[PDB]
Amino acid sequence: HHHHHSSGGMKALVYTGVAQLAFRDVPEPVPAAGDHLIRIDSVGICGSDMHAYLGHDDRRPAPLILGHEGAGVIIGGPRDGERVTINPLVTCGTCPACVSGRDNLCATRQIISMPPRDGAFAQYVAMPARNLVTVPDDVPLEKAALAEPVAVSWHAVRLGLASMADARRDSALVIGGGAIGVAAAISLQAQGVADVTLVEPNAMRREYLARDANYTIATPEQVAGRVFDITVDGVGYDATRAAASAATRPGGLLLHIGLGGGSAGLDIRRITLQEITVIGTYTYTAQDFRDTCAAMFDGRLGGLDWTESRPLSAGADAFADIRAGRVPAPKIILKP
Amino acid sequence: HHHHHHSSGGMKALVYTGVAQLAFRDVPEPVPAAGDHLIRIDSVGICGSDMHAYLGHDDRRPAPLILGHEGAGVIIGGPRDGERVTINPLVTCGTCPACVSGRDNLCATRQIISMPPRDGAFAQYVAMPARNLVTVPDDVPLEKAALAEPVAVSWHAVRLGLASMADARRDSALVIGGGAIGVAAAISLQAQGVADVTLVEPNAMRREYLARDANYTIATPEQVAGRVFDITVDGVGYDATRAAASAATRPGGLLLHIGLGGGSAGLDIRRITLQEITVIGTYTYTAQDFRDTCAAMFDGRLGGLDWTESRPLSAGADAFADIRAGRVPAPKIILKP
Ligand SMILES: [Zn+2]
Ligand SMILES: [Zn+2]
Ligand SMILES: [Zn+2]
Ligand SMILES: [Zn+2]
Ligand SMILES: [Zn+2]
Repeated sequence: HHHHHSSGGMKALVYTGVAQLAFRDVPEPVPAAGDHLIRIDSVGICGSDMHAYLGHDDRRPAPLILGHEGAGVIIGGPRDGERVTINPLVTCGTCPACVSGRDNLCATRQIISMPPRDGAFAQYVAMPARNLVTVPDDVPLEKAALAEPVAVSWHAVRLGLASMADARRDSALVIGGGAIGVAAAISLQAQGVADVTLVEPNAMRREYLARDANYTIATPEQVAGRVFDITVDGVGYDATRAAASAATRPGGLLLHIGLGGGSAGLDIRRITLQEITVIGTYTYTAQDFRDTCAAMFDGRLGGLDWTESRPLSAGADAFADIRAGRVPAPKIILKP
Repeated sequence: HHHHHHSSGGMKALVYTGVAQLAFRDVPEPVPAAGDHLIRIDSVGICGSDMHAYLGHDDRRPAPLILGHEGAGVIIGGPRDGERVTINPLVTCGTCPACVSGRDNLCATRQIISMPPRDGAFAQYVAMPARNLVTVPDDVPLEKAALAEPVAVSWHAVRLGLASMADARRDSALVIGGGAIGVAAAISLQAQGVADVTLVEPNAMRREYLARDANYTIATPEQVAGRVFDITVDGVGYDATRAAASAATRPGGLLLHIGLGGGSAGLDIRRITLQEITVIGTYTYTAQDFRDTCAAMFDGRLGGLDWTESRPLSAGADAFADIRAGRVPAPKIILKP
């Protein structure tokens, strides 16, 4: 088998200062004991990358490689040339959270792009075998790199549905036209809730999404005063929490994924007098990641185009375009 | 030959006439509608919603109003004359989607006794539908059976919460509040198989009263500071209690919110998110929960249910004064019409 016994450099987009991304040479990673070297084909930009880029992220400082939405090809060893998409969350397998099958809550949970783990905004990453899912030949690595953002919302929806105190699952309202919102919308339709409305103020993304949206797309005003069995706040501001509160039917589900900001917004009185199940969600179980990949690859989660690509060398420029709010697509995929 | 009230004069009721004004006066006897019973009230508990209305804080409860919704008593007239009953005060339609779903506590046209248009049970008599009445066996005092409604509130929350949890880890529970809603949560948790229950109450007089018959741990907030529990129950429902329940809930655990203190913040939203806490606000009880509560009360699964002191209805105004002045060691006063 071909090996990397000696290494040189690889290209990476490194976060060097607030709103500053430099495309430069960094050392190629050394795989640990039971780890594979992944040549990154596609790595998507996430709300956590944006948050760390604007200097808002407390835990992600200094020089740092961001990005945790990676798909690519194993280099060297008996799985050389194998096409895989990466689960970036590494879990201890032995804490109470893991043993009940809620590894998303592991006490020592690490993600790629979260020190001490470098991010996937680079030509190569080192990853344990158990964090890799094989991508069939008929699925582009560019669609497979959506595994992680889809898996966040898939986890929310599965856990939410299973947590509901009744079987009345007719209506869902997803708040936010970002990647989280779309993932929630397509997860809700794949998991058997057909009547899904996504609500988004931005006319541009409404048109983008309406291309191949199997679910209803609307503006806040077209759903004013309506109530739904299920609400998904994919944005997570006070305003969006307030909106989700008002739009959840009595006995209904309010899923809170987005991490916008604020410590309020929930109508405590409505949630008590109308008995609303409110569930905050974090990432996904390893089994959710695998289920998500399975549902993508067999076509249950729609066309998965809601993407535009850019070279890693143009990463910085791509961040500016999201900031200025001029990306019609809800996801930018970088190409090392 | 069944006894009847074909003619009626007045009865005694304790009437909310204005802010902090309770007037023990003559009011009309209620005339039961078609499929309803007249109940002569033996025992009626004072709730937080009564004190809220008495202080002028309730927009839905102005004018002259008879408060109270925690009643037990005797059927008067007809074939059930003399039957001891405890009253489910929440009247539900039985045919709306919530009712058909089995969640009749969320009935779209739900009415509760003490919320207009339905007069409360702070009176010698109430009129209630037969489906809202649970028979009390002679070995259960009406003073203990009048706890059914406040115990059904927490029993319902506990059952809903346990059923809704995302994992089968129910080892430990914190109850915040040594009021009736808190004591009811602690006993309901133990009867539903969470053995390890800690109730937290800052007031020493209340803790001491609760220690008479506590099968759960009674403690100060400081004695549990920094600990996390599978299950937290906010039986108070201020911002401070919502914060304390947020902090004390373990990742993936359950935070039940029952209290109606006030405020619309306190919940640590970013921890509920990052640590995936299931947060459930709860309202009253299903008709089935109320029946289930009564059954467990009557067979002794919910402890001695002796955590009450009683006052004649004629002294209701003094009783309200005592509660307001933090003068009441017991977590429940039962008024005696
Ligand atoms: Zn992501
Ligand atoms: Zn673990
Ligand atoms: Zn009550
Ligand atoms: Zn109904
Ligand atoms: Zn007194």
